[PDB]
Amino acid sequence: MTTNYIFVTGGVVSSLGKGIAAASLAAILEARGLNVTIMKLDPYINVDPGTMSPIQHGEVFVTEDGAETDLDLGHYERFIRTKMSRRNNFTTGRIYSDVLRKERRGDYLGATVQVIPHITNAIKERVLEGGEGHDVVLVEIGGTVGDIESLPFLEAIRQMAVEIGREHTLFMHLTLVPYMAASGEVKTKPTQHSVKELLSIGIQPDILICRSDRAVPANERAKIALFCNVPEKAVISLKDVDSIYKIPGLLKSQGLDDYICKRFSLNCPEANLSEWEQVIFEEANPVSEVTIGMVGKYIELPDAYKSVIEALKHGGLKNRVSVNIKLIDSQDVETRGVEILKGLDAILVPGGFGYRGVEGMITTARFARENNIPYLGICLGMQVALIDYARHVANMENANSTEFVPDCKYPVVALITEWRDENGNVEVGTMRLGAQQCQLVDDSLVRQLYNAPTIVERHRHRYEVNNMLLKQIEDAGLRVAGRSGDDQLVEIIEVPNHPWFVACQFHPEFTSTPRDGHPLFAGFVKAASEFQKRQ
Amino acid sequence: MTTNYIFVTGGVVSSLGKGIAAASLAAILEARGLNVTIMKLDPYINVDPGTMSPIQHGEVFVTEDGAETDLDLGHYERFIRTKMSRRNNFTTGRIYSDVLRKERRGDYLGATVQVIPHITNAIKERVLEGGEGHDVVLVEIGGTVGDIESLPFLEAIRQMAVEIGREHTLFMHLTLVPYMAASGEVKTKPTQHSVKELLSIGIQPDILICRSDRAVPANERAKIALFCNVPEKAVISLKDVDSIYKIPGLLKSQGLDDYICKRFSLNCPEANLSEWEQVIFEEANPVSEVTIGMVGKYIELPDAYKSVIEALKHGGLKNRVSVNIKLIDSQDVETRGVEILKGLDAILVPGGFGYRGVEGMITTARFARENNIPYLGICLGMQVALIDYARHVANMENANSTEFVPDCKYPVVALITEWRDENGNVEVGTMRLGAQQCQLVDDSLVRQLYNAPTIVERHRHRYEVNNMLLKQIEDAGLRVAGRSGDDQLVEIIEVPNHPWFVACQFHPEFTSTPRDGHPLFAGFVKAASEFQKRQ
Amino acid sequence: MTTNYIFVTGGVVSSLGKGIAAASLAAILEARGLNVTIMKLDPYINVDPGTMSPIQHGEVFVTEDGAETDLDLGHYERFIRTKMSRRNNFTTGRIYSDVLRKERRGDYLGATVQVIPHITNAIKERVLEGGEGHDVVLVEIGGTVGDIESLPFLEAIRQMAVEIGREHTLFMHLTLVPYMAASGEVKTKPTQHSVKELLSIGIQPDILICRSDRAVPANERAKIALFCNVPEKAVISLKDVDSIYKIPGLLKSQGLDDYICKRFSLNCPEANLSEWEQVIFEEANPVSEVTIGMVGKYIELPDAYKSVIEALKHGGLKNRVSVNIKLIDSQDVETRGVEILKGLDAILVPGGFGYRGVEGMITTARFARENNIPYLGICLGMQVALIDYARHVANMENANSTEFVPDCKYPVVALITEWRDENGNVEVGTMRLGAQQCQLVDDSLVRQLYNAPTIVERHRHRYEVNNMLLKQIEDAGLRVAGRSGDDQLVEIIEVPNHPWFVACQFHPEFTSTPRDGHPLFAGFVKAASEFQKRQ
Ligand SMILES: Nc1ccn([C@@H]2O[C@H](COP(=O)(O)OP(=O)(O)OP(=O)(O)O)[C@@H](O)C2(F)F)c(=O)n1
Ligand SMILES: Nc1ccn([C@@H]2O[C@H](COP(=O)(O)OP(=O)(O)OP(=O)(O)O)[C@@H](O)C2(F)F)c(=O)n1
Ligand SMILES: Nc1ccn([C@@H]2O[C@H](COP(=O)(O)OP(=O)(O)OP(=O)(O)O)[C@@H](O)C2(F)F)c(=O)n1
Ligand code: NA
Ligand code: NA
Ligand code: NA
Repeated sequence: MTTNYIFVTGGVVSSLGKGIAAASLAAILEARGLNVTIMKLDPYINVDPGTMSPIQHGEVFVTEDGAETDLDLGHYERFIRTKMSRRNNFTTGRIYSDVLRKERRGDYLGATVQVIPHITNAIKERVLEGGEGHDVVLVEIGGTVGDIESLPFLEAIRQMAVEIGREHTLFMHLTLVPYMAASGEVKTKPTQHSVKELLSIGIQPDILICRSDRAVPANERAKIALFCNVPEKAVISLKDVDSIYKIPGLLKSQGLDDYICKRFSLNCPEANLSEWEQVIFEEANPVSEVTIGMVGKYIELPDAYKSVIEALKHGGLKNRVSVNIKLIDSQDVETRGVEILKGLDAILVPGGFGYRGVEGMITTARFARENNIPYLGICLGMQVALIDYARHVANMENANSTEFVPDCKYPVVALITEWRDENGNVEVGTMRLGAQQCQLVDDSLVRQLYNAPTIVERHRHRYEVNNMLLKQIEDAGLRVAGRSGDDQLVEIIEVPNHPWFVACQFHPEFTSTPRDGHPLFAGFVKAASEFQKRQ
Repeated sequence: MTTNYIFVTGGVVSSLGKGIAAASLAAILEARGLNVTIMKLDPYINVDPGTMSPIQHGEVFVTEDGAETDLDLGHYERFIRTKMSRRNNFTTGRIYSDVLRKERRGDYLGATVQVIPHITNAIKERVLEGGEGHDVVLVEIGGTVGDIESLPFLEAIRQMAVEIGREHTLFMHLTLVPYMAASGEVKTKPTQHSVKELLSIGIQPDILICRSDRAVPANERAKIALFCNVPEKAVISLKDVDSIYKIPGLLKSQGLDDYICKRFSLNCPEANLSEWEQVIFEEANPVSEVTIGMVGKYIELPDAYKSVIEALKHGGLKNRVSVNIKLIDSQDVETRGVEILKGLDAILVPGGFGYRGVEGMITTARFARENNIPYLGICLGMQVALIDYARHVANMENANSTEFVPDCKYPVVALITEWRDENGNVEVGTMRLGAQQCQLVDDSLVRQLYNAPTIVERHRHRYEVNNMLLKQIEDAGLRVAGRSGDDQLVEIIEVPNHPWFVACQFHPEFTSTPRDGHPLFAGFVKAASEFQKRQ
Repeated sequence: MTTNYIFVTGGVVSSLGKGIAAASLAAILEARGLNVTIMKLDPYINVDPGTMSPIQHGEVFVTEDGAETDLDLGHYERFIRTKMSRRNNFTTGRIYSDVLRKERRGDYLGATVQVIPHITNAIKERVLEGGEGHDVVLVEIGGTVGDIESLPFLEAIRQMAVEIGREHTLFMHLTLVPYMAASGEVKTKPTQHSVKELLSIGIQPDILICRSDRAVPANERAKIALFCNVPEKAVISLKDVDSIYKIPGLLKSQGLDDYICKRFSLNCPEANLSEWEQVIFEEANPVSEVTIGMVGKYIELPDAYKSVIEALKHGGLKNRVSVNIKLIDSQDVETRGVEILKGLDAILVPGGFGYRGVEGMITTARFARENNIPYLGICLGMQVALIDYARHVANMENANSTEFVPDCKYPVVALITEWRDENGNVEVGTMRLGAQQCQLVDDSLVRQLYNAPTIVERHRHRYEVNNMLLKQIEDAGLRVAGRSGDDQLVEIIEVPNHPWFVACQFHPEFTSTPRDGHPLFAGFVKAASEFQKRQ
């Protein structure tokens, strides 16, 4: 049984929600019992997003195998239960890096190395590597058709369609159908022009996904069909929705999955979207409303905390609570004080690097601890929680991380190599990425929530809890809730004289989904609801 | 059984021989017992070529039904036995004229008349009119893909393909694969770029006909296939050939007809190209060689006399004579004299309008008559022969046509409505177009050549033989060999004291084919051979 | 005074002679006293041609500074006296390698690295780096407009034109104007379509260079001007020529350099092409004809020996001898013997790597030595000359290079590190690239020819003459003619019991020009003429 490919392209504009559309379609196909996966081809030159700023790119998503990937793989894992790996995301940078190394080494045997066939072959190889052994592979092409950056990807998939054959390949193209106030009509002209552009590259689209701020009526869909060599039933309306969880239903409603199953000769039962219907229901029917403050340094781009924002949303679903997420610049806490943290039912400090706004986060963790306001700290959120406690409870003056103040007396957070005590005494592979097992301390808040002794979560951090200064903070009342490895590194801390205070080193947001939620975020949003009642 | 359409387009350059290629492919399909026709879509604004100079776009071809058409319909009739009519040729001018007519009187009922759907509908309607009731319809699109003028034709046939279905429609695209001396290789890049241009208008070609001055090798055909979404077997080499009669064989040897019959699900036997093999054999195995002078006013563009040139070649085939056609400017006969008519084994004066170079043709007819050199006069060629005899034998000094000298004493050639005698006395559907019956005189040369009392030949002329001055020329020894209609108009004249001197009003070149030849031209070339032997 | 840029692009096909056209125009501009340079932007992914096979790419050209570059820089140095360096040639591979290293390091400070601005900025930087400090910079863009591979280069130079301003930038675009036999006309349609393609990328061409097998007449140039927004005087005909040395004259004849000087506001005297007129004259008026055999392993692509073929041509100019260059596969000498070396007035064995066909070259050097046939050996040509002599005169059985037979008893050629004697005894930065001074032995044939004690030539070789086995070959009659460095490496050898036998380690072909010739190649072709007389 041959692997089938759906090549997903975008026209007219970016910000179409190509990832969500691909993820939603994969959700439908998975709900028909098909083995489905998705991969993201990014046209940027970065070898991977490891070097990309949260404020410019958005969050670096981390897979089980510890790959640093586009945040779209977050969308993928939140819509299908197939696990993403390094094989599900690559950049132009990776491809050119691959080919350059093969070339300098001498693997091409004196050949002229060319965009075709050498760059295109490298792209095709990685697509087959990620795709083979599945029923359907959705291959999302980053960039916009008509731009320079995506042309090698478009040429590569054109070749793949011919080689594999059109019996097992489809081209799905997203376009913008914008509304004009003047005439009160949605416009098909950009779709007409975008399809000609895609054809000029050698690709006849099979399916058109028409993005608009409203439903694309039958007349406009018929016009698109007429001009684009596409049957009317293969022209799909995908309007702006109040919830992305509705998109699987909207696509199924227009028979998109039936068309795909027919084209690929797949006999599978009707999509059971009951789990998505349940999610849509939960979201539309909240009993309470809470305001949770996310206090961090990358707030000028919310996508910097994409998976965190979505994990809070999933916590809301499982408690039937509407979570009003307030983004509060941690630097504003330094400037204007803890008055901007007033009127919050809970507080979350997410991950980050660099000292800018960290003193604000330390002040925020203090305010949360002293006023019994529910707190969740992720990576840097655990660091500022340990610093706050060490500094203000265990009386370790100016206790900090070596990342921020390298020569500080009390480096409560530092690299395993840098570990020292207050007198400068020492003991007799630095970056941690991906899935690692963590042992939960018995009778701990997290042990209850996770409802198991051992959990698996994903790391992306360099700086650890200094084990040499740990005992002095433990004696001062702080509780180690979780540990991992032969080195017994601190994964989770708690403040037990508090309604809900948890802080973890790993990124729990990367394992949270709308359907299965997350124990930690469920507990956090519950505690936020309970706090809101007591006022 | 549904009618099948092959849309024949050209890329890179014009002058690819789109007509000869379509005609040659039609010849193969006809040899497999298929009911095949061809039609030409011309992007020029002329409502028809009736108002076009011969030196402009070539000869005006005339069908049986008296349609003035593109010379390509000459190629069609010389390659298939299916007769051409008005509905096998239309222009942009014709389409716009019909739509404007319908619009001005109010057929469109207050609608905005647009390129789509109104112009494209009109194009499709005329394609179905000429096509339906055949197995395979070849639709030649004039102009080059990428130009403005052919876009409405290309959009129209794109729509037809979708409507009729790809089960019964193919796109056959000719390109130039030019040779570069610098590198000693033929170049596929223009084909690559032309196919992207054709795709950008919404048409994926199914077959590529690669024109070059030599065979397009396997490597180049594979490269074209790789880049153009076309299977290797549908990439056809059409090199420059010494004889166009070989082209059906070249295309068949690459399985083009097999691919078409498979795609259209037509169960028909292998093509028997015996009739074309015979024509090729005749042409390659001549016994004698003759030089025939064609003395006219349009020699600067040979295609002005396309059908006449081919008729002479068909004459050669039937006699196993190799005909060297020497094009001689009739104005050079006026200036330099009969010196340039020496060394000719026969003389042909073809049709034309306007007085420029006519006196040279009259001088030429005289030279051919007085020196007993075989003479064939067509339309104007007959006028100048009558003028010659009237002026130099019947002693009617300054005898001319009213076309050239309206106020001449002896208008031996004039419109029926101008007919007057030498004293200015008179007697008591001006334009004659298409097939008309002609009665042949019992003791005439043509009666024995045609071997029938009545014949059918095609007219395109206004100015007739003046019947009022005819009997005076008849008494001077001129034979009337043929007449027609109620008004007994002179169709053929002969000089009986001469080896071979014939001149007709009609265009015998339009019914001459390479396979069936033509009685008159067969006779004329025989006389040219006989004259050559006697010298 | 601002540096002016002429961006030279190609359309329709490659193999237009973009390099020759750019080089020829630079020659004219240099002849007006302007400081002119040229650079080649190659779209291949190879970081440089160092790793490219001669049989696939052609020769690796070597500049003074020891850069391995496209053979086009050979054309540049043979048309202008400005010296080429690493700065005058770079690939897509170099640009992507630059950007990837900056990115991984962290030079982009967390930015998304994109084709625009990061790849385009890298291209612009290298163009400015090679261009600045000249009056006019010709920037040759490799690939064909309309292809994927050159788009980053085209976008980069589009930006440069806007930034620098159109007062100091011109776009010069080459196209093919092919001849069609059928109509007997050259076709402007590909030029029309190529200019639209270039405009679609954001570039309005200022100058059109029309390549054809004949002159492009005024009517066709006027048609190109009409459709392309280019004045008729900026549409240049560049027909196929029997000599590339004529091209400067043909371009000046059409005022190309006047237009450029006007557009860039350069007041400079009329181009003095006297040196080119002298070269054209010399070439057109040979007194003798010689047949020189070039016996090597890369003969299936003559461009593998591009600069060698041209150096022989320049030798012909300086002696007024027509050099008939016969390419003889050295492997055919192994198969069919020295019978295929019969009827040669001289023999040249050029550079190469690998053992394939080397035994044929050793046999060829023997035949040349024994029969007193003039011999020139370049790099591998010196190796096979030293091997032949050592093996057949000094009686060193199976004497070879360590490159070919690593464990041979007499490694007469080997790396400086590998150097051993016949008993395996040894003495108590391997690749040599670019200009190195060489000391010529007094009373040597080369000392006479070069007419100086010290010469500067360019190296590209790993394997040296083994100094430990040298004395035994010297005693056997062989003469060291040139040496270099502190290690006193053998640069040139001679056989003094021979009319003309020279072999050098360096590549003299890279310093040979049509105007100034080359002492060594002048001497070689002279000796070939003298040998031809004695028969
Ligand atoms: N390839 C094409 C397609 C169409 N048109 C012409 O496009 C014209 C209609 O222009 P509109 O109303 O702006 O476009 P719409 O298609 O209705 O798309 P929208 O949904 O954005 O309104 C017709 O005259 C035409 F003639 F149909 C054209 O000239 N060439
Ligand atoms: N769509 C395309 C197609 C090709 N190429 C690039 O085109 C380059 C080859 O250039 P050539 O030799 O002039 O083209 P050819 O295809 O061999 O066609 P011809 O038969 O006319 O010679 C490759 O580096 C490439 F990379 F393959 C490209 O960049 N984009
Ligand atoms: N952008 C354009 C340009 C031209 N044409 C149409 O192109 C037609 C002429 O077609 P040809 O004779 O093949 O082209 P040529 O320009 O003479 O170029 P060549 O030198 O290759 O012969 C006109 O009817 C037209 F109308 F002028 C067009 O439709 N759109
Ligand atoms: Na509209
Ligand atoms: Na090529
Ligand atoms: Na033309």
